[PDB]
This record gives sequence, C-alpha cells and structure tokens, in this order.
Amino acid sequence: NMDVIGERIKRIKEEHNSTWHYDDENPYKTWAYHGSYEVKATGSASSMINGVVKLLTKPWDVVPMVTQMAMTDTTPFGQQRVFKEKVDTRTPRPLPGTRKVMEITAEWLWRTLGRNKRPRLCTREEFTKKVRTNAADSAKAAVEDEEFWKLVDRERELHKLGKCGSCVYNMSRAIWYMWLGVRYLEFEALGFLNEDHWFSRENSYSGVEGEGLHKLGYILRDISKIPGGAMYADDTAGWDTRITEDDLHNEEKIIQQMDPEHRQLANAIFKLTYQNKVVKVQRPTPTGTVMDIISRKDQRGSGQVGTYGLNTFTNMEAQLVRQMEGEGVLTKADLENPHLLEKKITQWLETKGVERLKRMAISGDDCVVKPIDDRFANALLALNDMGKVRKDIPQWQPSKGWHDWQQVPFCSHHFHELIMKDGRKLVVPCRPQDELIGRARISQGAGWSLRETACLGKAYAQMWSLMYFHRRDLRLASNAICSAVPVHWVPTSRTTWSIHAHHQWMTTEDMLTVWNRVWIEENPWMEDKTPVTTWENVPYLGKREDQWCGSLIGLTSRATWAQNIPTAIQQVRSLIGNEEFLDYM
Ligand SMILES: COc1cc(C)c(C(=O)NS(=O)(=O)c2cccc3cccnc23)cc1-c1ccc(C#CCO)s1
Ligand SMILES: [Zn+2]
Ligand SMILES: [Zn+2]
Repeated sequence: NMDVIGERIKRIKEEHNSTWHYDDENPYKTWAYHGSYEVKATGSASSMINGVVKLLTKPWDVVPMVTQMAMTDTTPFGQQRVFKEKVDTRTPRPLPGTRKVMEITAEWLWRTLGRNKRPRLCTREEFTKKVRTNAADSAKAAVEDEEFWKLVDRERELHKLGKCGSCVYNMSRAIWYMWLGVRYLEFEALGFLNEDHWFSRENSYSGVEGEGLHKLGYILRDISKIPGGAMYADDTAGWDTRITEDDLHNEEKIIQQMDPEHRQLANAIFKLTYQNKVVKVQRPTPTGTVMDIISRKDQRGSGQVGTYGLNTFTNMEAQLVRQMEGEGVLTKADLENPHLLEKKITQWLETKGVERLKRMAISGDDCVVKPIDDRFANALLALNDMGKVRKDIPQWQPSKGWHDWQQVPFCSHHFHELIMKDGRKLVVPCRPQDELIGRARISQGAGWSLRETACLGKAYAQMWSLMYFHRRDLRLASNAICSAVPVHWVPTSRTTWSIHAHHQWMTTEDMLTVWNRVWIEENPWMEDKTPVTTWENVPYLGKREDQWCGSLIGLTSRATWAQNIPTAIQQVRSLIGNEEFLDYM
C-alpha cells in the first residue's frame, strides 16, 4: 500500500521532522496509522449564539433541543469521540453473488445515466466562478494568486504519472493551497456529476439534484400515485463508513465513458484519493495536541466533491437490488453464488429498471422507495450483505413503510399538503420546530459584530418566510426579526449547506414577492398562476398539525411572547442604532 500513499506521508514527515514521532498509544484499530506531529488545537466545545435570534425567541430559552444544538464539540476531543464511535469500523465483504448483481446493476445504471450526457473536465474558471459567488474566504485570495494554479499544475503532472504528492483529506498558505488544490483537482475530474446535473430527476429518474426543498414534497406526492406497496424510507447507519472496496470499484466504471485525457485524471482521483486515502485528524494527549496521519482503502471521505453524486449512484444501485430481491428475482441462493445467472438480472434491468427507478426519490444516503408490493419490507438479505445495515433496528426485523406520503421522512423533513383560502393546494416542507429555532440561534464564527449577527438572523427569518411560513411561531418570529434588522441590510453567510437550498431568502427584495415567484410562478405543480397579494392569504398548517410538529401555540408563555414582542424588537433596534426599520407586525 505504501507505493500509492508513501510520497504524501514522506512530504508530511519532512515538513514536520522536528516533532514527527510514532505514538504507540494511538487509538486506530481499522485505519493504518503512520505517525504524529505537534499542532495547535482547533475547534470549540460549544457553538456561538446569535443574540438577535435569541432575544426574539425567549420561549425557546427553556427548550432542551434548542440547548443541545448550541453544543456540538469540534475540539480534538470531539474529533476523537466521533472517530471512535463511527469511523473506526470494518464492513464485512459482500458475498460473491451480491458482488455480481451489484456489478451488473452498476454497469447498467452508469449507461442509463450517460445516455444523453457525456462526462467532461471542469475548469479553473468554473472553480473560480463558484468560489467568487459563494464568498459574495481565503479561497477567493488563493484562486486570484497565479502561484496557486502553478501548484495545481505540478500536482496534476504527478497525477498523470499515477502519483500523488499532496492530496490529503482533513477530518501557512502552502498547506491551505495544497488542500484547496486537492479539491480543485477532484472538481476538475469529477465535478461534471454536479455541474452537469447527472442526478437531476430528468436524467436519473430517482435523483432530486437541482430540485430544491420546495419541490421534494411534490415529488413524494407524485411517487404516491404509482401503484404498489407502502413507501419505505430506511436510514442507513453511517452510510459513508459503509461504502466498500466493491462499491468504489463499481463507482469507478463511469471512467469508461470519458475522453482519454479526462479518464487519466479521473482514474488518478479514484485510485489515489478514493480507493487509497491519507487523512489528518487531531488528537489530545497529556503533552498537548497531535495531528495523526492515517490511511485506509474504503469508506467515503464525507467532505469531497464527488461524495453526493457517488452516494446517490450507489444508493440507487442498492435500492434496485433490494427491489429485485423483493420481487423474487434475487434469492438467498443467488447471493452466495459467484456463478449466478447474469441473464435474469440483465432481463429485469432492461425491461423494468427505469420503471423501478421512477418509484424512488434518492438524495445521497437518503431514500424513499415505493416497491411493486410489500415483499420489499422483508427483502433484507442483499441490503444487509451490501453493508447498508439500517440504523437502530435489528438486522432481520422487517422495515415499516408508510401508506401516506405526508408521513414519509426524507432529507430531515416531512411534507404537508395545505389548502389555501382560495382553494389551491400547496405541498410544504416541515421538520420539528425546535430544530428550526435551535439552528437559527447558532451563529457561524467568533468575533462577529452585531451587524453580521443580525444579517444572519435576517437570513434565517427570510428562509422561514419562504419555506416554513406555515408554522405560526416561525412566521411571527420571522416578522419580529425582520422588524428588528434595518430593511436595507443584506442577509449574509448561509443558513444551511444543504444541496436542496437555493437561498432565495438571500435578498432585500420583498419576501411576499419572492414567495409568489417560488410557490406560484415557478411552481410546476401550481397550474393557476394567480398571485397571493397578502400574507393573510399565505396559509398555515392546521393548528393541531402545527402543535404536533412542535408549535408552542396555545401555551401561556407563547401568548405572553406574542403580546410583548414589540418591546423585544425595540430593544434590538436601540442596540443596532439610528437606522431605517420597517414594522412587519
Ligand atoms: C433538505 O433541506 C435541508 C436539509 C437539511 C439537513 C438542512 C440543515 O442544514 N439542517 S440543520 O441545519 O438542522 C443540520 C445541520 C447539520 C447537520 C444536520 C444533520 C441532520 C439534520 N440537520 C442538520 C437544511 C435544509 C434546507 C433548508 C432550506 C432549504 C431550501 C430551499 C429552497 O431553495 S433546504
Ligand atoms: Zn494528488
Ligand atoms: Zn410538520
């Protein structure tokens, strides 16, 4: 294994030859440990609190989920506990028959996904444009430096020779240029899956890439119209740690569709940084803090360019395999058989494949499946054998499905169908309210002024007005935040890193105008384009549903907050200063 990773470890070792040592008390059991060096400890035991949101959500000061979210340990201690609890495991190799059906399905799926689209290399100027639009970090400074691109070119030449010198995953500007350079090179070779929307619903059938949270519920409602069994949405326990060497070799098959110069670079990413990887992780010691150098041949590196798309691919494949087992196409005997009949798998894929993909909504490790009947609930042999063991359920207990699409969990949400006062139906996204408030109360970074804090608060408020307006407490808190923050202050930072967020709330445009654009004008499931002219006609969940989903409506403390909210707004305004404010209450 040293022939692939040796050069990276040699460069790390030489850069820290003063403090480099082999810590024999290292806690790694399934990862190869190469050595350690001294570092300055990074992270925090607690997250910073957004005072603007906190002051305008007083009843949630006494809420346990709101307190828990404010914690999250990122210190070397936090890094180590997460590592031990999840990442330091080995997935048993799938059986020979399971490997065979996965290989057949992966070959058919890649050909289906590439039926209209051709892979291509992504560029420096594409990466540059993405970095600029995201910052509008030190990444914008690097991208502007010609020496950054010269470091990139030197690494690419090693990749072209089948070698890697500086692409290290992390759990001086030279080390930062090497990390961003590593990410650019991955973007160059595999970025096309995202940039050219290979996992869009039109291209992939099961996929939802580019859809946006406001479309997911409508897609689940459409799947519910397909004849079949219940809708299943099983969670995998730590999906990224369950990506096997066999999964990685099946994902690598996309390189067969590439032009020769592209194939060479993508083969370098797969073989040197996915199937072999060098990882840095911080660890507390009695003496201080060390950086450990570790390696392994499987699992998925969570913070990589190709992660979302490749997880979506492998999950689509795994769910098709589970549907084949449910239909009796794959038997227990087939999974143990290296010599299983390839023809019946091929025949099912060619005649039923696409129809079975349309029965699913797949976003990375998140899946919703509506099989042809409920035999799927007990079809667990291939799923468990592929390593995709379901979270917090005995291995052989049947999956429980839903017969109502509104009860289905997907991407941390569930979806409600609302009837507007004018008779039109809306399908809206929702999650436990404490989660929404708890997140909005967390600020991103230290040494952030009242201005930056208030602008992030406004970004959360405006996200609530656009996606979660149907929650009484969030509409009231949103109105309060937007009344407390100067009208012309532009929302900053980001409320989420979800691929499903399109950030339409990152504006100073009227939120009702934006609401009409998203929910009426652009909404393909809204035939009648009549605009809503007042928030009074923007619906809420039924009161009982709002309460079931965490609303404090009906509580005295909530009634007191609603009554006295102009006082808290004025208190925020007085600390912000003599600025232009608008009264949204
Ligand atoms: C599928 O959509 C989402 C899923 C999640 C997970 C988040 C999200 O960040 N949640 S979070 O902060 O509470 C959170 C943070 C970190 C890890 C988590 C793990 C599990 C659950 N939450 C986590 C946000 C959105 C969106 C919010 C608005 C959206 C829109 C639109 C239209 O353009 S899309
Ligand atoms: Zn490299
Ligand atoms: Zn709900």
